[PDB]
Amino acid sequence: KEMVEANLRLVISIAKKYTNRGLQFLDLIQEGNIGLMKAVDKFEYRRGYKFSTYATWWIR
DNA sequence: AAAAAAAGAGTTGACACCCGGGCGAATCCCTGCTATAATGGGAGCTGTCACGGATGC
Repeated sequence: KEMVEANLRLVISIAKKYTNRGLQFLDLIQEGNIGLMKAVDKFEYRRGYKFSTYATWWIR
């Protein structure tokens, strides 16, 4: 929960690009939060040492 | 003065067929997985009053 709350503002930058496509802003933010919470479960010390590099794919 | 049959019924086999139910095969929907660094948002009035009511000290 702490890790998903620390990177909560990262999804707002990705959700801003997708707009006026049939979904409101809050719904897109909630979907991005779902994706981020689903991506935080699997994160090891792989080639990508930044959590954002692995979370952006799941959020998108 | 008499007396039997084309229809009218009644069937009996003989196809023609027409969707139904399976056997296939070919092909749709779902779901998840991608590893360099991405880190707070874009309209909208604002050129009608007037009434009738709801908060505040």
